[PDB]
Amino acid sequence: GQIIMPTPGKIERADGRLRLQGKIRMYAEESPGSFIRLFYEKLVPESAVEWCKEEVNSHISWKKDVTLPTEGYRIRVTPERIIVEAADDAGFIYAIQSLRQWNTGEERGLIFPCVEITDFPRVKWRSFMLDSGRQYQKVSTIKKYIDMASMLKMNYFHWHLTEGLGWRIEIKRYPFLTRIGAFVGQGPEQQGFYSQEEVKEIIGYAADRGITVVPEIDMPGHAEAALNAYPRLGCFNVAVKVPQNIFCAGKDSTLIFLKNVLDEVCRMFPSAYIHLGGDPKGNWDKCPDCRSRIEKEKLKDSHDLQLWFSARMADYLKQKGRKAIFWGDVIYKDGYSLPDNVVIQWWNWRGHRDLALKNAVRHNYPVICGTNYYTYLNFPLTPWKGYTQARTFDLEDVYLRNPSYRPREENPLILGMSSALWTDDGVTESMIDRRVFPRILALAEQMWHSGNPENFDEFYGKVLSKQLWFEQQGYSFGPALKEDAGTNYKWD
Ligand SMILES: [Zn+2]
Repeated sequence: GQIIMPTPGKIERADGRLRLQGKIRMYAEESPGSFIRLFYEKLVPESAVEWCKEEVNSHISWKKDVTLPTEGYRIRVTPERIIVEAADDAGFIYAIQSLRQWNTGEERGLIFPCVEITDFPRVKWRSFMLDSGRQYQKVSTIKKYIDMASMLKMNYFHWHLTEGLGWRIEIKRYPFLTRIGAFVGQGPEQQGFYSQEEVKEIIGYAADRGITVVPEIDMPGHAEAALNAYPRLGCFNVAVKVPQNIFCAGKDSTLIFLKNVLDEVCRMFPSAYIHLGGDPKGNWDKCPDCRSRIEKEKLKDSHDLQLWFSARMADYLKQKGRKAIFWGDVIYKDGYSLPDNVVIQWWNWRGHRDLALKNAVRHNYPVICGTNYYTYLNFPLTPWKGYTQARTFDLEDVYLRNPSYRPREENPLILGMSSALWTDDGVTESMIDRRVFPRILALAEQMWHSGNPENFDEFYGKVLSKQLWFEQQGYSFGPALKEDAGTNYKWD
């Protein structure tokens, strides 16, 4: 119709349009099972689809083109038919997302202006993270943001499931982690967890729309809720206040406990990547078990202990065939060397600029670019509670000055970009969209669109032109420019 966001790599308009109303005949070269549920949900109900044996009689065909890049697709709309080609199922899903936006919506059914679109992602890692540790969001809300990620052609949903204020991932072997740990928070929407059944539902929902769900199980820090469940995981069988105390690396029982947890996490989450956090040595510096461990392993200090600990967990993931992601803090200082399945998520630009990026390259660790400036969508456009002027930014900042956007080819160690919505300071479900939109559109554009010229005025014009369509999909917009926010914008 008008435009597709994020911007496709190549769009060539042709004369005419194709109207599809009534029973729609379709042909697929291979079993369409993996992408077809999304098509039925977003474009044409299964009741209106007739599957054809002969392609020539179909209105839409779904064909493999092995010459396309991974996740790439081609769409040709002619006055007679649509031919959709992809190298893999991800490509078909992204083609479907483009068809959703290409439909004019002028009438009932579908109307597609004739076109050839050829499209593929700039970077291999394109993620959105939601903080479900500090706040609980209902399952339908988790689905909403997975659906958003797919809509914007991302491929990973990073699910931050454990925090001092909430352990929300059910572990059958240790029932107290959720039965106690998911109810330690006392504020609005801070109670609840995701059962293994709900996780199975979420994984299936995500798979239907090309999203891999990357769980984050934080260790050794952010353990307060877990320690409420199992105080013996700490240095001593002692009680622990939950802040509106970390896992003891010195106890083999703690490592064994955490390995048992990862056993279940790996059964539930087929993701090749598991995030272990790794970002407070108060308890360690005095623990007989942590100081003993430093001795036995020939470590330097408390920090080196955290590296050793991170190394043991990553090695465990390695023998399970998974990669381990850690926040970049881990490698600010050299020390005990991390195994070759480690990935680094670079985040603290404001405090440390590109330190983590630089140390990750020195050590040959792949990197995800997720810097707070300007991928942390929890930073409002104007000050709010714990966010002062220093932790605010707008659509111009993210589009024009994002340290995480690096369009120059570069080291293949750089995997891509992340975006995040942390729920610090009581961000309830009703408060999420006004932070996420429209700035996530600039992040999605940087992740997907080729590094071709597109100035802010053109990009912002597209945002405004597509806004009501995005709202009709259920996504409310917050202010785009600092000026839009005025003097007393309501962030709560
Ligand atoms: Zn300890």
